[PDB]
Amino acid sequence: MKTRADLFAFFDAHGVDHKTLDHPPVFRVEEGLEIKAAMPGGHTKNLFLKDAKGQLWLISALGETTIDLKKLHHVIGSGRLSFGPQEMMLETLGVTPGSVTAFGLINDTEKRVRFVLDKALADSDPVNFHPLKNDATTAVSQAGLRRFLAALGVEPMIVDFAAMEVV
Repeated sequence: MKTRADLFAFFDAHGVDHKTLDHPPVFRVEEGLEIKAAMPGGHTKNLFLKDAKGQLWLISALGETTIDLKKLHHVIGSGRLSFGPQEMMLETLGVTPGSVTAFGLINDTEKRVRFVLDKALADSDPVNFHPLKNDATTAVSQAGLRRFLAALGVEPMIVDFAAMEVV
């Protein structure tokens, strides 16, 4: 529901530094080399999940982190995890499949989505996410990411995915 301009206006009001590279959507490793070279820091995958108890989850991780979904419920204290329905992704994050992003939390006005943050991503600086669509990548400092989450009242559950521990 919120546009990219709404997101950047929210960033500016809350001190979230942002630098955006517009680019064609990336599917091949060949074109990925170019975005990673142009945008230092952590690059991400973002999974919209729904658990067997009905809770919606968003996991943001480094692209190279393996999320063992089938065993993650024992770590985060959820029901067994599945991918969340596309309609709820739109309703709660304002994005479509392929454009999932932690920045979609700006759309979760009723706080339906619990946020899980990869510890290796929490330690990265800067970090990179889609600005609500996969035809751009936006870099924010780690401090900016924390300002963004704090402004939304989102406290991340920080997960070491190698040790499968909340840290």
